[PDB]
Amino acid sequence: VEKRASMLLFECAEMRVSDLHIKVYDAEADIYIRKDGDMELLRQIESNTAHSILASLYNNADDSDATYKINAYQAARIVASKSRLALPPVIQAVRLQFNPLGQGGRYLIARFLYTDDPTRFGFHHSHAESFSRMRNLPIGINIISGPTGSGKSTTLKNLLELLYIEKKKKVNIISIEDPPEYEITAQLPTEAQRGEEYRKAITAALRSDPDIIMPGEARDAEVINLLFTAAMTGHQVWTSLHANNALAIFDRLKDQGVDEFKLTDPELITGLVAQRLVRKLCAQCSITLTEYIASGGGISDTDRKIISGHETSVRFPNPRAKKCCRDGYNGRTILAEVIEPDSKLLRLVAEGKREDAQHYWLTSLHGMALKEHAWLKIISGEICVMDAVNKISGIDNITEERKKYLFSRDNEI
Amino acid sequence: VEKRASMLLFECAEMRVSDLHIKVYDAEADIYIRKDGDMELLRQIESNTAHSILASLYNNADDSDATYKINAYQAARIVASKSRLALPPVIQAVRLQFNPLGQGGRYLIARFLYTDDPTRFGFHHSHAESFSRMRNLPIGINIISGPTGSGKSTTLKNLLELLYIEKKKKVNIISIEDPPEYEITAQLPTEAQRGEEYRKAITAALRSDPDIIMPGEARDAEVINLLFTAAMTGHQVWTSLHANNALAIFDRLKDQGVDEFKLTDPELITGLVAQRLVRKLCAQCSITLTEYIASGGGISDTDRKIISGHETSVRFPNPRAKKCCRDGYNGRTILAEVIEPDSKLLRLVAEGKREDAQHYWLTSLHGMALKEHAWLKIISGEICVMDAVNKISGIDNITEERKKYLFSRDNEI
Ligand SMILES: Nc1ncnc2c1ncn2[C@@H]1O[C@H](COP(=O)(O)OP(=O)(O)NP(=O)(O)O)[C@@H](O)[C@H]1O
Ligand SMILES: Nc1ncnc2c1ncn2[C@@H]1O[C@H](COP(=O)(O)OP(=O)(O)NP(=O)(O)O)[C@@H](O)[C@H]1O
Ligand SMILES: [Zn+2]
Ligand SMILES: [Zn+2]
Repeated sequence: VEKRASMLLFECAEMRVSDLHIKVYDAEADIYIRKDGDMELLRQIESNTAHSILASLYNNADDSDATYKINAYQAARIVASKSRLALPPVIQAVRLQFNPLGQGGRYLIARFLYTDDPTRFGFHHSHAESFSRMRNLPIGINIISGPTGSGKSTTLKNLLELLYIEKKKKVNIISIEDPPEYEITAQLPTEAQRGEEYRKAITAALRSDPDIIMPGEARDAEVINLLFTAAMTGHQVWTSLHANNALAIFDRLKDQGVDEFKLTDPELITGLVAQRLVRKLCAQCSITLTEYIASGGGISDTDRKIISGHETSVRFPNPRAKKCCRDGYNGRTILAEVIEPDSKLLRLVAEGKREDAQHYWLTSLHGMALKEHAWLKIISGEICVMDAVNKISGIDNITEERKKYLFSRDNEI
Repeated sequence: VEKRASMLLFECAEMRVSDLHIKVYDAEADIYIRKDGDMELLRQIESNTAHSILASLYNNADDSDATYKINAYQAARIVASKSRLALPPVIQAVRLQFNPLGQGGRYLIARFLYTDDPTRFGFHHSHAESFSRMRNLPIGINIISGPTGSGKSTTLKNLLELLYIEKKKKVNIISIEDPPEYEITAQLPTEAQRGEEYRKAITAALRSDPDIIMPGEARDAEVINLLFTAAMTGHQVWTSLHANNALAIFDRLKDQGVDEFKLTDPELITGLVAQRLVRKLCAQCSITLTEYIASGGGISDTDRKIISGHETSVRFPNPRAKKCCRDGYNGRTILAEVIEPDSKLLRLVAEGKREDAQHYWLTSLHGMALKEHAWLKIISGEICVMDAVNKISGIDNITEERKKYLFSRDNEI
């Protein structure tokens, strides 16, 4: 019945979830919700009710092909102002994909787009100092890189407010984003139609004086090729894409076809930022290493190298679900690294060395790696080592001399 | 009502503005005018009158598609001799772009093209000496580079008069420019139709004996490819494009597809000029550092390195809006750099080094960087440091030894 689906959607929206998974195995249907950063088994409904609510949810979507096509793959969107299922106000539009599984089974995936202090949410103080120098440059291009759940839009919206405040209304702030994101400056709104509308918006934005162009989700090769022209025309661009390690971004640019000469300019590129999101331990509900191993403590051999020398400073999630917080995790913090481009650093990458350029950036430019930033928060006890290893790789490969140098700078400040 | 729009346009034209912005937020509409180089909040009109005047202005344009299309993006032009809104005589034609914003909101942008002592408006004396040698060469190609509001057309018109006077009518001066610009020698006048007309004009100009061809706004790859042939045929070309730093121009040429061998000739290229426009402080209404910090003086830490050693010579804008001038700013001066091409300098760029070619130009050729020219005027107190930092980047990165050498040459002359 459609009312059961409406109630499930309403109770799922208010739970602050990321993604919704519904799996059908022809005997029971499992519900999964990505609470914080991981999915959890919510409930197991029966098959007939699951099929009924799936059909009701698909038929109430504004995009339909007048058939369900169980054997085929389906995709649809549900938008605001056209919904008969009493859509909650905390969501504007969602996308839902139906995938067949096994014999007469379904796999519904929903992305659940939501609506929504000055700076340094989880960034290091060096990152904040670098951002201050980055915001003062009148021209250039900056890249924000990370996975799908890396919180790029939140960082862009936070930087936009700082740019708006600091410039004292001496520049024009125009931003283009088809899905609205709470309150934000000027904001501008099939797959082919959406791509054509995005192309028209990005080719009409340059007609006006852009100053700061503020695009989003540079997905097409021609779009980013046009964007790079405006980057060197004398504008400033703040865009985000999907990448990792803060150095494979140039590989993505070369895959898109931006040529070698455009990326050799140190003046054009102004900074690279790579960020990940990891669960943050509760400060009130925390236990030490001895208290953790006293009650079913299991720690791998490779992890003991990370916590070596700082056993007391580390913290672990608190079990038994006390009155404070929910499960020992409050929010989700950011582990980020920022690279300031240089002539020699860009020349090394342009030669395709992929080795000793990272060493040059880490030593000469006094940069900090993502693994180093993760280890620094591990020492401080802000996050758990178990989630840090599962989210960030190569943490155990940091040398002791590097660890001492990282700890000395944090201790002296 | 159309009369309110006509009155607003008339009072905006006489105010000597650059661009016009109208933003609609469905409750009030904000008006912004780019006085000098920055926009300022003019007024907040109500929504219904704003929509009425926008509709009246769009319907009076000579280009229309018989619909407003609020949800879509629109662009139009208003030309002379066809206008029912009593167009002021100080403008020939304007272009106006309509952009949707939010829900039922508009974003009007207007470029406001205007109509309009021998030399050295704001250039250095070395720039004037280099221009004298540049004007005596019978063949070659020169490039003027800068952002949209860099005043390239004014510099080209100023150089054209010097070329006309100095040659004593021994050469033929032909210039091609579709929008007329006050009085100027011979002047020659959808987007596809305009491009085809420009192509026809540039392919018919070479039919006559060009001597000095004087083009404008080299925007197409085929147009500049044809222009480079006439450059090496034995003519002289004075064109302008959008670039920065006086060295990324070659990157723009390679993006347009001019090949490596055409740019390796030292005889072909005759000079590169990169200019920016910055607000100039009033000489009568000026205050020192102590007087500025005595009344709400806020200076960043990085700025104190620039003003180090020359605190008394620097000047700041004078508040309280005295009887003289308007707001302490009179006009807008030019910060420019000129690079004379050389065989080794062009060979270094042709190898794609992007490093030590700037050092070779700065040391061996005795050139002056844009940041160096900005710092020289900062020391003299002609312009404010706050605008110089916001318009020119990397000023604080100049070494002390370079500063001493720059100051010695200015002091000895
Ligand atoms: N301090 C924080 N930093 C980053 N993200 C946070 C923070 N706090 C909460 N979030 C999450 O940021 C999310 C906002 O959406 P966001 O992750 O920025 O979109 P996105 O990264 O572009 N994902 P996608 O569009 O699929 O690539 C919210 O769901 C929050 O759970
Ligand atoms: N000494 C000066 N030097 C340069 N420009 C000046 C000077 N004085 C005034 N101006 C401005 O020069 C402008 C003339 O238009 P101009 O800036 O040359 O067109 P443009 O640079 O080609 N812009 P665009 O066509 O959009 O690329 C006037 O608006 C003046 O405000
Ligand atoms: Zn707690
Ligand atoms: Zn004055």
